[PDB]
Amino acid sequence: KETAAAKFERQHMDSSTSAASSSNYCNQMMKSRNLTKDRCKPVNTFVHESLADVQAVCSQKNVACKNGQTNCYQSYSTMSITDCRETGSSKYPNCAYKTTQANKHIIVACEGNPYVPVHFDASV
Repeated sequence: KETAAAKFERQHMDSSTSAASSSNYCNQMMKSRNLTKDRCKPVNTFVHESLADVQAVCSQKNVACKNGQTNCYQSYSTMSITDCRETGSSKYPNCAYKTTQANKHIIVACEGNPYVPVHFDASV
């Protein structure tokens, strides 16, 4: 089955765009990345940086995840990200999202060897 590292990349990386180009970014991305397949994943962040820059956060500022785990890390730098949140009218299978662009630090949980992001915790 899909590794947690692969799933991170599928759910959160978007190195192909510098930012969200239209209000439909999230509708399109949530669907194309298979996040609406079974249910409407309620919230999702996409990171518009290279994979290596994102994987490098696993060696930046250690910080405790929302859930208390100590394998979280805050990027030293701000990063371009897109926040996706379901709209009030979102209804499976017709999942719909509000697209919000921003530049903020990211916090991810890392695991393995190589030690890579495996969960997106927050943007700050």
